[PDB]
Amino acid sequence: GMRALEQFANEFKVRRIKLGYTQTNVGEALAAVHGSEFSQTTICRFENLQLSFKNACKLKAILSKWLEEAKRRTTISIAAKDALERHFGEHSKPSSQEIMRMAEELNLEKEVVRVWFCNRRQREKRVK
Amino acid sequence: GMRALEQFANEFKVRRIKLGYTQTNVGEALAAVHGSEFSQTTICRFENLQLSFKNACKLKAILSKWLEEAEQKRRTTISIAAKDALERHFGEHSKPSSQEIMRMAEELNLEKEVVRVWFCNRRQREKRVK
DNA sequence: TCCTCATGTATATACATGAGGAAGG
DNA sequence: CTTCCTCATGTATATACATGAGGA
Repeated sequence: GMRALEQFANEFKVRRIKLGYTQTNVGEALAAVHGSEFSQTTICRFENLQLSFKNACKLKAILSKWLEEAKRRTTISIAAKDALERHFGEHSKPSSQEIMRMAEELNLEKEVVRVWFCNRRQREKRVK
Repeated sequence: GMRALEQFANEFKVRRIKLGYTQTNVGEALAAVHGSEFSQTTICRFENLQLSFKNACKLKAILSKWLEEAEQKRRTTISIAAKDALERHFGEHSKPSSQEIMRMAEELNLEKEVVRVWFCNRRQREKRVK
């Protein structure tokens, strides 16, 4: 069923990260239950649920076996991101206090917002 | 000038493929003669010129010399226009006959196999939960 | 001949990091 | 001493092209 699949893919990611694992580490560690390793891509597809229902469920089993047996990237939402980009056009170099205010309203950490802004600037300076 | 910059990145990608290297291999071969190994990401940024103008000139000096001493899968890049036609056709008829596929290939100058797989993958994504 | 399917390898994208400079006044 | 930049290039994760095995 979809609801237990969605709920699981959500929590698997939560657990995977808290536990220090990289999509590649996990795909490579599955040989302890599966007899073979899965690729980085595969684990991404499962977490993002970019597979067939049949496929995703099969994996949900393998991966669950592994789990009980067993910077950290911050994903910025498609609401925060295109709303940071809306703050950039206004001013592309907010000062110390404003980046803190933005982190506050977006409940993110001062440092991911800071680095996003620095990165957005590098983008402007690129050739193509 | 930049005109020469733009044309080289382009001809670097074509000569890479026709020789047998992948972006990953360029970074490795570029270690045997240059010392340090560049990631795949860097090689990709270069070809796509997703670098600062200065950076792009530095890399070009390195890559320029290597490519000519390099005279001793095979992914296909599908253009933005090719992709535009492809999905227009998809929406008209999702599963083309072998004649049709062969025609779109001749029309876009791609191998019949590339059009074939492009259709299959496109159908396969719509069978996904998300 | 060609599709479906699971899952891979080649690329492109989003988030990081380290060294080295600016200036508080 | 601190605190936020620029800049070349990094790693972790997302995407696009390809494979091979069986339907049948």
